[PDB]
Amino acid sequence: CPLMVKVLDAVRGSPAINVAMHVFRKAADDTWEPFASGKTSESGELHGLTTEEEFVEGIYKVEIDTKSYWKALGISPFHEHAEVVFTANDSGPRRYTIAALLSPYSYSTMAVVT
Amino acid sequence: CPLMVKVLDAVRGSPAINVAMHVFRKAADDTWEPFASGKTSESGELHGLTTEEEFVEGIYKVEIDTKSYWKALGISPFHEHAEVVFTANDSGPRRYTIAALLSPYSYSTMAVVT
Amino acid sequence: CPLMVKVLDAVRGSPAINVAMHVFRKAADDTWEPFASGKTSESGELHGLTTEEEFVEGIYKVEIDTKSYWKALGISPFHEHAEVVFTANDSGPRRYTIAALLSPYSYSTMAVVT
Amino acid sequence: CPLMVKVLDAVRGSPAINVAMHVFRKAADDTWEPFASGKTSESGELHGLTTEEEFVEGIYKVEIDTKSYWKALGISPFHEHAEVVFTANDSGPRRYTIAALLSPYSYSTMAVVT
Repeated sequence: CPLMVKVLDAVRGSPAINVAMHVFRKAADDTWEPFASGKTSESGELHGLTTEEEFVEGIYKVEIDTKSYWKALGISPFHEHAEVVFTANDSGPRRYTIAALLSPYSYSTMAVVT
Repeated sequence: CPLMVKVLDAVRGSPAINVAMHVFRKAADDTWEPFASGKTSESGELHGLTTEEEFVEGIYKVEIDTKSYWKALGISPFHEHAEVVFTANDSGPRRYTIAALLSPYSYSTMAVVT
Repeated sequence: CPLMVKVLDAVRGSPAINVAMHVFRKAADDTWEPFASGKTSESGELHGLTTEEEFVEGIYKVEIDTKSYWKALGISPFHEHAEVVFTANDSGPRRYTIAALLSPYSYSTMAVVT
Repeated sequence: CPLMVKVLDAVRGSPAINVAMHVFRKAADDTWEPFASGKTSESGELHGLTTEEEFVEGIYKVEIDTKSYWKALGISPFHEHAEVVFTANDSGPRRYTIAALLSPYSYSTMAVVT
């Protein structure tokens, strides 16, 4: 699994469940093309977005819909979404774990590359 | 000054100086329109981006060029840039401070609204 | 002002006001000695803790009472308090800003040394 | 496994390997008693610190020796260590994951409680 996302809720001390995820890849024309999407599981994780074969060199954007997550909890948050944009596999295939820690007015994102 | 930005370097324990920034407004069209830009000062800050008359309700994107900043220091960073996307509402508070804390493989961003 | 503290609330997007703080110095003995204390201001800040003459090289601990702060808001927090332990060296820079970003189940702390 | 620690390096985008960990429990006399210790694995994790039976109600402190970690990489960091102090199991047994994200002048800590 070359691309995995983990999302945590810092208000509740728990995984962030059912958070929607959309991944885009920058295309030849320099526009964002849809690449994969999904929802986090009860452990706050999303896997199975892609395969090594399809996950070629390129610039990827992971958009996490944090706004809907907080609104469903009764909270009106600051950000519309959290975005993570990065170049992948430009020196050969790698495995990427993207983690996000959410609070209503702040978020942190971390990448582990192996 | 309704919108201020502050950027800190968690590797050297200092303000992040000379970091380029671009601010966009979501165009009725849903296209991003250039709105303001600048480079952070010796104190890691950028203000005077807009005025209260021009800063109307809407969706705004703040794009911080973190990749050029790490490259200047000789460090290979993970992210292409850091983006902060938010709604400005006249309803709530009037002053927005966007802060960003940078590491090569992680960033944290926080909003103070007062 | 060689030592300043700043505390922010990531849940409400505001300074953390009236938060108690205690500063300790490691005693030749390795016992913590009271050194200074105060409550954060309406801007989430605490300064005037010490003077340059009294702030000599040593190991210092800053203890922030985050549990009382969340309890005041009606939120059950995870941590008993947040602690920041560091060496002050005259060698390097002279001014220390300790910042803390609080959530009920997470905190982040950063030092700017200038 | 009721108590697990995960440590990540935000400079290198990797688990933090071989980081020393000490856990203490506050004793009747209100002093810190040694409870368990260990080093993180190649995945940046530490498990097997304790059992449900031994992990009774109480106030625990997890001390992570971040200073030795950064010094071994050639970096002189700000903090002496990272400390996480919390009450555990006061409403029945729970499972605790303590995560820490490290940079030389900043760290973040998060708890997931299940």
